[PDB]
Amino acid sequence: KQYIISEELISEGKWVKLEKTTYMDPTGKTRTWESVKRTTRKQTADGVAVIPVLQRTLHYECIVLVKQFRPPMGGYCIEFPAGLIDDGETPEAAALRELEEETGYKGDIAECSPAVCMDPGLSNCTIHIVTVTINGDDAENARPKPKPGDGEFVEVISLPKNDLLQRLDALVAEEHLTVDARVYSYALALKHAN
Amino acid sequence: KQYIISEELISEGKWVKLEKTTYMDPTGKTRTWESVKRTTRKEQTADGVAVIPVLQRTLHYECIVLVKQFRPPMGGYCIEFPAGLIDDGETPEAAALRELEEETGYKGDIAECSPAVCMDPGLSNCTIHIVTVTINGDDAENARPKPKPGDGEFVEVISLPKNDLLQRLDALVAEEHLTVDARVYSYALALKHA
Ligand SMILES: Cc1nc(C(=O)N2CCCC2)c(C)s1
Ligand SMILES: Cc1nc(C(=O)N2CCCC2)c(C)s1
Ligand SMILES: [Cl-]
Ligand SMILES: [Mg+2]
Ligand SMILES: [Mg+2]
Ligand SMILES: [Mg+2]
Ligand SMILES: [Mg+2]
Repeated sequence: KQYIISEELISEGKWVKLEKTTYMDPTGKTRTWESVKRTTRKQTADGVAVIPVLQRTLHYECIVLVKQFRPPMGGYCIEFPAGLIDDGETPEAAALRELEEETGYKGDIAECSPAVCMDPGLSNCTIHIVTVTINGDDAENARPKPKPGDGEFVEVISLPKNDLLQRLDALVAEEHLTVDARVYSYALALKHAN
Repeated sequence: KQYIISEELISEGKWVKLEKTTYMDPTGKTRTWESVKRTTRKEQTADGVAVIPVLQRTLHYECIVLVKQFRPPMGGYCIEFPAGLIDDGETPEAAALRELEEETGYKGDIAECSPAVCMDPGLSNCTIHIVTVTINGDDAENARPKPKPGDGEFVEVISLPKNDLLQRLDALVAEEHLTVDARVYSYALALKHA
């Protein structure tokens, strides 16, 4: 019933643009929305986010997260490792590449979501969520070598999966950070399960 | 180590603005970013809420109540947690219970409320509280629940069993063009992984 009539460019930056979207509401009344898009997309999705499950025998299973200064937020954020998909890169390949660059871990693909939306009332941005396991007992993951590209400055934080939500809440209390909504949602469901 | 140096307005709409952000990198080098922000944030601890609504009924499996709506930024239908912006002076909890009733008809009971969490922190400063609400589906109030959508809100309610959430989302995505929200997907994935 609903659909886009037209899109007017408001402002285009290098990396982001702002549009005025004209759409038909279900009643046949025309309405407008203000919408954000990235200028970088081709591709399945703008990006990937990796859920990295670090598995070491005789240890609690951990979820590997990253902490970074985020200029839009004006502060530090705790997130899944993540980046944009290169032109002609598959989402699986982007996940393994970003996971290594940001954490130094080398992982295996467990599963890969369809394109999911980041903030659909605001932007068209989408990602694929990629669950990856990291055999933490392999030699290649003994001393994880992170390969940060230009301007990336990433701290790695591994938290136990079985208490993820209490651990995150504790970092927020102590360290003045913003947890990512996807990280939080995952953590919540771990507790809400069963 | 890192901090904001300046925020230069590039373009302001009615609802969203684009900024040129200048920040200090941890090597002591000045860099720039492009940042999205809403124009509607006041003294709220976040822009918005999203509601995790757990529908509970005797002799039923627990459902997660979701909503499907057309999203002009995406140009299509999206399946999401019930959500909306927090009104000036309104608490995140009150906003959650109000949005849940408006969008689904249900009258919930607060269970938990997250700290403010970031929606897409490499892009925007937008934040929400994730509010877990239980719905007593045996209460007569929640028997024949009628949405009270505000002007231009057009919302369908989709209740799915918690114990099969990911597969049930996959089956909806198999049957039409629709995008699942990344927070919904993260939550469904954790329900599987636990
Ligand atoms: C980025 C956008 N957000 C909204 C929105 O959700 N609004 C609901 C209350 C005021 C505006 C647009 C109408 S455009
Ligand atoms: C909204 C923005 N996103 C990025 C980003 O993550 N980029 C990674 C490759 C292209 C730029 C900015 C540098 S500004
Ligand atoms: Cl797993
Ligand atoms: Mg990244
Ligand atoms: Mg990276
Ligand atoms: Mg809403
Ligand atoms: Mg609403």
